[PDB]
Amino acid sequence: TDIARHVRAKRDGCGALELEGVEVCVQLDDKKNIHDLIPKQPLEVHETVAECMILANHWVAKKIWESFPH
RNA sequence: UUUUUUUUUUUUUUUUUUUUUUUUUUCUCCUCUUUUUUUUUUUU
Repeated sequence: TDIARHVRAKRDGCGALELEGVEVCVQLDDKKNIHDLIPKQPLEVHETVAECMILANHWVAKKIWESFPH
């Protein structure tokens, strides 16, 4: 939690653009038919893991660019 | 006290052959309406 919160702190001191999408989820029972629909949401932990893997993939790409130029 | 005679079931067998699924019609034809076309992002 702390690590993610403050990787966020830094890379927003840089300043990202965090926006959203109009996404909805669907539950399907035994009969395979619509019990209900439910709007889904972005959760704190989604943001955490999103930034952890952003930084990860970022260092990955750095390594692999400086390692193989063209 | 009533003798004698009036044929019967066609003859024949020791002939060659080098093709081939099907088969043969039917004309030109007014697709109705918020749009450029949205787009990063993350959790599968």
